[PDB]
Amino acid sequence: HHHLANTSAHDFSYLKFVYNATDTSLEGSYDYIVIGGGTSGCPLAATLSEKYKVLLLERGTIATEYPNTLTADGFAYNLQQQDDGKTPVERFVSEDGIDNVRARILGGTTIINAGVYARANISFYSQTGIEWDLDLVNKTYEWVEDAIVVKPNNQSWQSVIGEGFLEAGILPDNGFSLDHEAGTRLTGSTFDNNGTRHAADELLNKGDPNNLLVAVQASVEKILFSNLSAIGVIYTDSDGNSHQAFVRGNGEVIVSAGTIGTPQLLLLSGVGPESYLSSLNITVVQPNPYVGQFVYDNPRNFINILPPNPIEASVVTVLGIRSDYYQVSLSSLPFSTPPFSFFPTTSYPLPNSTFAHIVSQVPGPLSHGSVTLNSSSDVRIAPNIKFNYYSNSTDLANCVSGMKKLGDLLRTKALEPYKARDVLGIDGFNYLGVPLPQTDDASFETFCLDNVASYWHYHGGSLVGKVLDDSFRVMGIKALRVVDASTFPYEPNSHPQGFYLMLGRYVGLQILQERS
Ligand SMILES: Cc1cc2nc3c(=O)[nH]c(=O)nc-3n(C[C@H](O)[C@H](O)[C@H](O)COP(=O)(O)OP(=O)(O)OC[C@H]3O[C@@H](n4cnc5c(N)ncnc54)[C@H](O)[C@@H]3O)c2cc1C
Ligand SMILES: *[C@@H]1O[C@H](CO)[C@@H](O)[C@H](O)[C@H]1NC(C)=O
Ligand SMILES: *[C@@H]1O[C@H](CO)[C@@H](O)[C@H](O)[C@H]1NC(C)=O
Ligand SMILES: *[C@@H]1O[C@H](CO)[C@@H](O)[C@H](O)[C@H]1NC(C)=O
Ligand SMILES: *[C@@H]1O[C@H](CO)[C@@H](O)[C@H](O)[C@H]1NC(C)=O
Ligand SMILES: *[C@@H]1O[C@H](CO)[C@@H](O)[C@H](O)[C@H]1NC(C)=O
Ligand SMILES: *[C@@H]1O[C@H](CO)[C@@H](O)[C@H](O)[C@H]1NC(C)=O
Ligand SMILES: *[C@@H]1O[C@H](CO)[C@@H](O)[C@H](O)[C@H]1NC(C)=O
Ligand SMILES: *[C@@H]1O[C@H](CO)[C@@H](O)[C@H](O)[C@H]1NC(C)=O
Repeated sequence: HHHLANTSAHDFSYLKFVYNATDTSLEGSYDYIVIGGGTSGCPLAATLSEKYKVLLLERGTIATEYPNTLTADGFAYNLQQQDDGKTPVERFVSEDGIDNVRARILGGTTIINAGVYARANISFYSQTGIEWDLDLVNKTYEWVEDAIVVKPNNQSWQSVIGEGFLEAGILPDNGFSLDHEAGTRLTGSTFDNNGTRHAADELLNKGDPNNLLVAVQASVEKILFSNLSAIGVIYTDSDGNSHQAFVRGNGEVIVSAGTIGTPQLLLLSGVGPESYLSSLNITVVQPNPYVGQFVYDNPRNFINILPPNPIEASVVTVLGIRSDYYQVSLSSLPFSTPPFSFFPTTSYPLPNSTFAHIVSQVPGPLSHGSVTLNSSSDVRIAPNIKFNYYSNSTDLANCVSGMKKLGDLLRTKALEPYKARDVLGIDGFNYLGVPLPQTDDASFETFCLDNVASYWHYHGGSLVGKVLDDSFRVMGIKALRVVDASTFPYEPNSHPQGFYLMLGRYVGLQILQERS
């Protein structure tokens, strides 16, 4: 941990090579075009710029425009803000009926997220069957962590929850560790100890400023194609005017537009299921039955306690990890207006005093759905997304196990001081919303199904093995890759930003190696 970042201002030095997409002088030929300035896309673009000319295209603006994205204290504010089409949080509702969000800003979801930083489960690499260069993976985690990851200071509520997880049997005690391993630990954070948010945009500072250009408010609406090869993109600016840019020689287009954005853009560009695209009168460039298939959202289930004495607000740093459930708790100020998707519907009761949100995440999940187009032409119209929560009975069984463990946690001496009534039972807590039921699995199953929310860690839609090869290339198409959370059908860990930050640079290094 010698290499971890320290407290420091958010580093916006990279703004010297950030330009409005209205600037037609950005149009032309590049070695690489990266679509989506997010978690994977920023480190990918910075890495390729070490040697080659890169254009990074991001549909959102710069985070300085929304200062509440730059502090831990601003987390709920960004979700509370109405979506006017320009804000950093884009609201959506899955076809299941569960409210959700994605980012629309340079730095992507790292600019709006809950800051938790973890390295992938070390079993993940061999589970994928990809021939990873594991030494390089680790160097790459260190390259991310040196810029934006701290060892968190003590926070009273996170310490209470960690003592509770240990008492409840979530063993062993791993102390401070970046690694996804069974037991209870303090993990890293991308909020520093002064509350400053650090994010993927800062990895642009590691790019070569002579080689990297970033266009913001660049809405990429189509991949252009030629042996079938990607050659370029069409993007529009904030005034609505169109622009073109191309790759040259042995260069490549990489889509880093997220679980939602990547499949949407491939489908709009004619890459996807042949009879589906034909149904819409979209000319098929490359038939692939899996584009926008195998889309996953790990369920979040939770209870809320209202202690009779105020608790200190925290960011999540203490994790209770089992193979079948990953648990945390956030302590928060009350909410005067709903932070969209924090609770899964807009009619949920809001807390009027300090509260602990006590959470369990289902691994995998095994349930999957799809991204499909709403508009056959307009990339600014959100696609349809369905997750099919709890369609797979294993997911439901694992939520029941997680909920029973949350019962154990509420029964600890660690949590006893936060009860309203000093009675023997967990009914001595005051709850916001639905409490845990009791004994028989059926009451737990109903609880899991009825009270599900998004964990916000959705993934899939452009999977390795379905849409991509083991080098992240789109099968059948030259000079086209995908690097972002669309690429895997299971989580790398409880909190995947660390993995997708690493993956952007790692695939960049693989591209530069493959090319030399
Ligand atoms: C509210 C919330 C809290 C979270 N908390 C945590 C946490 O604490 N820890 C953790 O590990 N994970 C957390 N996650 C999950 C994690 O942050 C994400 O899974 C990860 O950041 C996804 O990275 P990505 O590169 O796939 O997508 P993104 O980072 O969203 O990047 C995609 C980018 O592409 C841009 N874009 C999309 N379409 C286009 C287009 N057509 N043209 C141009 N640009 C386009 C988007 O604007 C965006 O900037 C959280 C997620 C959310 C939503
Ligand atoms: C953080 O501070 C320590 C000295 O306390 C130093 O050893 C280290 O290099 C600093 N880290 C970074 C990434 O700047
Ligand atoms: C780009 O320029 C337009 C005016 O042509 C302006 O309305 C918009 O806010 C600018 N965007 C950024 C990100 O500077
Ligand atoms: C990579 O780092 C992890 C800890 O994150 C360590 O357990 C593992 O042994 C390292 N692998 C290699 C090949 O260095
Ligand atoms: C902490 O952040 C604030 C901005 O919120 C800044 O005024 C202050 O200088 C920072 N503290 C340290 C110790 O760098
Ligand atoms: C596709 O175009 C054909 C005409 O070539 C038309 O008959 C059909 O209705 C169209 N379908 C859609 C969904 O536009
Ligand atoms: C680590 O990942 C593997 C799947 O490859 C799984 O067997 C194991 O349960 C995971 N461990 C935890 C603690 O999540
Ligand atoms: C587009 O989205 C809305 C929900 O946002 C839905 O009611 C409508 O049916 C969708 N249209 C298409 C063509 O899928
Ligand atoms: C649950 O998903 C797994 C995929 O790992 C599959 O083997 C199992 O058959 C699925 N069950 C249902 C009901 O789809």
